[PDB]
Amino acid sequence: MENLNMDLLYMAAAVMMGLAAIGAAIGIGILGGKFLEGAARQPDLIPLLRTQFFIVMGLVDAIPMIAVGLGLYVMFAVA
Repeated sequence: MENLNMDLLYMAAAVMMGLAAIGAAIGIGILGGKFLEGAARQPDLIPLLRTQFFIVMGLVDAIPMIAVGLGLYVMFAVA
């Protein structure tokens, strides 16, 4: 318990922030990387809206999952 605790909690913010902050990061890279390939054809007025919606949709997905992992992690630092 007292030992597997730090394991679960720590792994919680590592798996949460790792998979989140990076889940979104990589996504923005995948989805964003291919998004432009299609938006390139159309003006940078309409697709720029959706293009941003995604790039941000990801850049925002970390801040929460990360702040949360940071909190749970802070606990690991001090129960």
